[PDB]
Amino acid sequence: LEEIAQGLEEIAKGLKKIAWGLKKIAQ
Amino acid sequence: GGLEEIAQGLEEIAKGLKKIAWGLKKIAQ
Amino acid sequence: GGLEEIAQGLEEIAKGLKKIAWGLKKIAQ
Amino acid sequence: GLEEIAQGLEEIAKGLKKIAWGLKKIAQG
Amino acid sequence: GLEEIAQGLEEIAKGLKKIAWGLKKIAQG
Amino acid sequence: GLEEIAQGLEEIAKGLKKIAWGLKKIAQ
Amino acid sequence: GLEEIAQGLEEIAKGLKKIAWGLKKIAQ
Amino acid sequence: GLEEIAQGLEEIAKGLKKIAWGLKKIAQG
Repeated sequence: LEEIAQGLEEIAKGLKKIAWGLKKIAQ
Repeated sequence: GGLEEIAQGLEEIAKGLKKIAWGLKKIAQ
Repeated sequence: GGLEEIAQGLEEIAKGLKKIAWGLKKIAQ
Repeated sequence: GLEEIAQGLEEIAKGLKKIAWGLKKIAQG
Repeated sequence: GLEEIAQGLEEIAKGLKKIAWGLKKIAQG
Repeated sequence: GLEEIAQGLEEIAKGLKKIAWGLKKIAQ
Repeated sequence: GLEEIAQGLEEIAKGLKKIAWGLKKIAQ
Repeated sequence: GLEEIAQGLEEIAKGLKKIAWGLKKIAQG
């Protein structure tokens, strides 16, 4: 369960990076 | 560098999925 | 060109993987 | 939980279709 | 070759949508 | 809805073949 | 780079296939 | 079924990494 929580956190951080990357692409 | 950041984000998601896979594998005893 | 489409689609995929991940967590619990 | 997974799979499908469009454009220049 | 890959992704997308519909049906149970 | 899941798994396998052949084309 | 992206998407599809099959085996 | 889900997640992780490398290549020209 602890390792699942960490993985869900890493996924959120990655989605944020992708969001910022798409904004940079469109600007 | 927007493409580089999307790449890095995909790697971070990959790492996270692997950790979830490890957790589910433990649930399987 | 098509690079914008690919980047956009990869974000959708990533978002769908997040939902799948949380859905599995809810089932494991 | 199972419904969330399904919604995630549907979002992955949309993302794949967007990627398909990007490749199709690249294929045509 | 890009057109084939695009078509393949589109085909996987439809299969994922069909799988998704199936999970929602089981969820309703 | 087990029949729809089986059909989707088959659609994925079919799509997975088209990607393999497209990769081969690009490889050549 | 396009080749690598295609290969990765092929791998994702294969993994989603395994996930779907597992969920199916769980419901049954 | 839980093990197969974990294996599928791991395979997805591997595919995500390949996509990132392809994005890094395109970003470098």
